[PDB]
Amino acid sequence: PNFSGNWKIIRSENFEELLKVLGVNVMLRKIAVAAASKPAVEIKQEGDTFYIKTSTTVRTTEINFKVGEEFEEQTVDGRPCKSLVKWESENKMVCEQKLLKGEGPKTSWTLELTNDGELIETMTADDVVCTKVYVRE
Ligand SMILES: *C/C=C(C)/C=C/C=C1/N(C)c2ccccc2C1(C)C
Repeated sequence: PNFSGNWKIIRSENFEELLKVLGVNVMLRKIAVAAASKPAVEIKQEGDTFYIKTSTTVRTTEINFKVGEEFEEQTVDGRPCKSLVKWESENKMVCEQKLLKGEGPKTSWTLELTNDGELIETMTADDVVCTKVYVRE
């Protein structure tokens, strides 16, 4: 699959609830789910090597990884973690995360490219799943 593109969000389900069950305070949740925080996602894929930039009005997040090689990022609540992405199937990657410091809920994410070119993202903490869907600009 080729995940490359500039992706715009078209569906978001259970995001604030994920943050809430994770202990994020209401002032921060409000900011995090406001229109000003609507994420635009740029992906550059070169085979198994990925660059993913997520942009909001106030923040840029950039990750660089190759499938099967450990890399650093932050969990959805901003805690540094060691991440590892594997292909679950031809069109879907899954990332396992390990906190660099301390214990905490089991967090993960996935990205899947559909036949008609939609991008499905999931983010999980224990038994709570958030789903976002994007289309290319
Ligand atoms: C993951 C989702 C985030 C960070 C924010 C999304 C915010 C919104 N808002 C405020 C909104 C309003 C109408 C329709 C869609 C949305 C969206 C989910 C993008």
